[PDB]
Amino acid sequence: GHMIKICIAGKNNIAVNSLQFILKNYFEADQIVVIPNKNDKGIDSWQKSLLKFALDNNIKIVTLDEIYNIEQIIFFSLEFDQIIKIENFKSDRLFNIHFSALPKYKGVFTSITPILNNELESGVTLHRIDNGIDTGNIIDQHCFPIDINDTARDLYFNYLKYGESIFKKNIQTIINNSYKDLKQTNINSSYFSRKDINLVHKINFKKTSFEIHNQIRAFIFQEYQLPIINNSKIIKSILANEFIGYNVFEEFENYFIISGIDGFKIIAQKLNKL
Amino acid sequence: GHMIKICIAGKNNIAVNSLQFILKNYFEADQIVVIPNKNDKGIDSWQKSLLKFALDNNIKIVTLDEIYNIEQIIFFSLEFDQIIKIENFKSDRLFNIHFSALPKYKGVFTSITPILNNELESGVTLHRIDNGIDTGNIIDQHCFPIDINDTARDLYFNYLKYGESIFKKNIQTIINNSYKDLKQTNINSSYFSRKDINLVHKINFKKTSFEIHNQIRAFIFQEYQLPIINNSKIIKSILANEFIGYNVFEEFENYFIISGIDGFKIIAQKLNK
Ligand SMILES: Cc1cn([C@H]2C[C@H](O)[C@@H](COP(=O)(O)OP(=O)(O)O[C@H]3O[C@H](C)[C@H](O)[C@H](NC=O)[C@H]3O)O2)c(=O)[nH]c1=O
Ligand SMILES: Cc1cn([C@H]2C[C@H](O)[C@@H](COP(=O)(O)OP(=O)(O)O[C@H]3O[C@H](C)[C@H](O)[C@H](NC=O)[C@H]3O)O2)c(=O)[nH]c1=O
Ligand SMILES: Nc1nc(=O)c2c([nH]1)NC[C@@H](CNc1ccc(C(=O)N[C@@H](CCC(=O)O)C(=O)O)cc1)N2C=O
Ligand SMILES: Nc1nc(=O)c2c([nH]1)NC[C@@H](CNc1ccc(C(=O)N[C@@H](CCC(=O)O)C(=O)O)cc1)N2C=O
Ligand SMILES: [Cl-]
Repeated sequence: GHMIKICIAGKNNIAVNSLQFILKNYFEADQIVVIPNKNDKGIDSWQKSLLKFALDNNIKIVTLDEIYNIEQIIFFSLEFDQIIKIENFKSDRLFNIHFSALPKYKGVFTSITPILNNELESGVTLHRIDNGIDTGNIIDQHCFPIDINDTARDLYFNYLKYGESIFKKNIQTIINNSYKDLKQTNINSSYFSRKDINLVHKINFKKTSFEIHNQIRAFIFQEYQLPIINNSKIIKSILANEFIGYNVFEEFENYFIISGIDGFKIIAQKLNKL
Repeated sequence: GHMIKICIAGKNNIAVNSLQFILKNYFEADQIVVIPNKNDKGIDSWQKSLLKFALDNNIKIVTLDEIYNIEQIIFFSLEFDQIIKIENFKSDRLFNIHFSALPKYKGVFTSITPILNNELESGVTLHRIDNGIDTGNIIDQHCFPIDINDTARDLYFNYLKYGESIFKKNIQTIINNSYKDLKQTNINSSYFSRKDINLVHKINFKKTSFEIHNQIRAFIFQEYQLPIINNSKIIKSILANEFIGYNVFEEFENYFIISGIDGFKIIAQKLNK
């Protein structure tokens, strides 16, 4: 049966680089379809455009409706924006790479939520798609550090890097259908929705230096927003082990020096610094 | 030097039982003074009164002002309610047992905050008192599990048990001034104040079963409050690994059946009243 073997649905460098990899190594253009996200305008910007790549390489753009009845298609979500209902699909080869160490941080804004909840590590997880949000059985996972001064943007670029890597690592077993999976546990499972995160974050300074630093850097992702302290945008936060006294807060031309209830030095750099 | 060797400041069975231990094993009444918390009624309630125990055993009740100038006094806070300033004291022998696994969960409501933040363990920590809140150097720590269906009350009674034990384990080295300590790390340090916690918790059901369960059980401490769902108080939450479908919520006479976005079964048992 069908001409079409695989759909890449989603966006950004992970979708494009994964598509490029399958086109290189596994499938021809006329065996592939893509479903870009709704906001993809076909322009390479701070991320590559999946729509652009498809148009440039002669790969058909489709809707979900067009692929539901396609027997045995591999459906791969790589930052895809639409919740699927699995019973729509004839095929049960439905996979996602989620940007967290599941079962933690299901849902959205995963470059923000682990930092804001004081994690020292995150991960990428390849899993089956079921009808819930990031709830399906885990196939592989790679965990990696959130370095102490990483911003949400830095973490997102690590997700793209390690996510592309885990795709390449696992795709052969998906294609031959010999992969193994395990149910997610109930314990440690967590979830955040768009509503749970106010993107204009008001910092609670009656917190430890680690928590104040995490509140700042979790919102540093300049293409979307920067945290504002005393009507200044912040581009970087640096947390030191140096004790400087409790509850320090001082504004300078290029930065703030801050400490919380445990007195460790934070330098919050203003965007205006040359 | 001074007749007075030690001050026990605080409340509840950890303070009473630790005081009893030192009276039995180390110091006579005249060597000990006590500073109860402001709210000590001088009667036993669901915990024993430190004030009553001191009075019954001929131990003087004092204020901070009366102990500042006592050379070499051991000041030991066991659930004490007043922030001290270390430069007030001649002595540098100032100690506390904090009900968390420091550096995590500095501050208050520590039977609530670890559960609410999805922890699987907590601890008790013996540390030196410095001028910040639970920030001084760590002398000893004992960590222990938060079992999956434990409530804030169950957690508190574990703090009392393990806190009393860590007192007994370390007190001789404290009296002999032979203990070792280590500064707290900056990383992992967290802190909650009274304003951070609304004790009338409104549950967010757009969460995992583990999160909805933790929101419920974090506020189960019947001496103070129980969480309310549709005008029923909840006395126990039970989380299973049985999948029952996503986003279940059904009310029955004696319990609710609930699941969150990942579909695992919670039974939230109503208080029998
Ligand atoms: C939209 C937006 C994003 N960001 C940051 C944080 C967020 O983690 C990162 C990527 O944003 P995004 O592409 O909208 O993805 P999220 O991390 O919210 O991931 C969710 O949406 C994407 C499109 C997928 O549907 C993804 N699917 C699940 O596996 C879902 O978790 O940019 C902001 O800082 N501010 C913003 O306003
Ligand atoms: C007052 C109150 C308490 N509780 C619970 C949670 C709290 O962790 C537990 C014990 O309450 P608490 O005796 O006021 O102590 P906290 O855990 O707030 O500890 C703080 O206060 C005590 C008096 C000490 O100052 C303690 N000092 C530091 O080591 C501080 O952390 O009862 C309620 O559920 N509801 C309430 O209304
Ligand atoms: N069934 C299914 N499960 C998945 O885990 C999944 C898919 N489909 N499709 C691709 C991607 C979709 N990821 C998402 C995640 C969240 C929202 C979302 O709209 N969240 C809303 C709440 C939605 C709701 O409550 O119904 C929000 O405001 O956060 C959309 C797509 N994904 C990958 O595996
Ligand atoms: N200097 C000092 N450090 C301590 O760690 C300490 C003491 N004193 N004294 C005994 C106990 C006192 N613990 C506490 C903890 C918090 C509050 C309190 O009122 N917290 C307020 C915030 C106060 C503030 O911001 O200054 C709140 O609303 O949460 C009081 C006593 N304690 C044990 O080692
Ligand atoms: Cl110290």
